[PDB]
Amino acid sequence: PEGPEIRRAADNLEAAIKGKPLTDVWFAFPQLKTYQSQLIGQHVTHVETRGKALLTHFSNDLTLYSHNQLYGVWRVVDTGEEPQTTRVLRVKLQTADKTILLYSASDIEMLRPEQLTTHPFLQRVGPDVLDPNLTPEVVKERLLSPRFRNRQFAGLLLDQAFLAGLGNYLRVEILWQVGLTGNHKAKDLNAAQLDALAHALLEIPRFSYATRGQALFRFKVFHRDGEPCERCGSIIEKTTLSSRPFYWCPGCQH
DNA sequence: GGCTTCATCCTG
DNA sequence: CAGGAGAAGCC
Ligand SMILES: [Zn+2]
Repeated sequence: PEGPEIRRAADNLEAAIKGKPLTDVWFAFPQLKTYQSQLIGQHVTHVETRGKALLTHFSNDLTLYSHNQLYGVWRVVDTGEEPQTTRVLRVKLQTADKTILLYSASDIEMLRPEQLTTHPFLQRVGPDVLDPNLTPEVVKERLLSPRFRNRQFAGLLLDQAFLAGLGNYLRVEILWQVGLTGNHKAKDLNAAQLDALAHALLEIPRFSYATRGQALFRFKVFHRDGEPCERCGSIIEKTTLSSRPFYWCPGCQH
């Protein structure tokens, strides 16, 4: 679950409980139990995302921070229901008709307003690819900036200090769209390629966010090793890059 | 900045 | 059951 999936999840959390008084609040972690009585009768005002960090803002200026890493998942249920699962329940936010449940996540903390800028992840993350105010022109400037122009794309496109919300499938899909492998730096691209990359860094995550739940998003190379590339027909390969799986086409990525 | 450790779930 | 599937820890 990368930035598009976490924003889709947050949209669902809002549809379920934004604005509604909380009738029960439960946390598994001992250090969070103190907030349960404090939040009953308060409500979620908005569910903000910054990449894969999810920020559940409450009406008393507290914010729950949660990050699913590789395994956390939210579920929306009718109040009082809890489908059998063997996942460990970590958070429950309950209203009169809907409840939201966070399973399995281990990075969960309660933030004061000041911490929204000083928390170690929140302080480090870059601009979010799903932020509609972020433009291809600003992304181009960021690629060519002294800070990032000498960074290899293999790790750059996983680094949330560069652009928040990119993960491994988006890395693989964006590099294939622009015909590049991971072993390039922005300083070495021509202007056409830099512009293509800046656009793809925003447009592919936005297209996944808009249509993966639903022209619709599809993987061109992720998990398609052994299949022919739909652009050039070469057989897609699986290898490792940056200590993560990597999918690419040897016929049209260079 | 790139490699190894944490963390939970699911597979082969 | 050991190893695969996002970032926080050690230089
Ligand atoms: Zn190809």
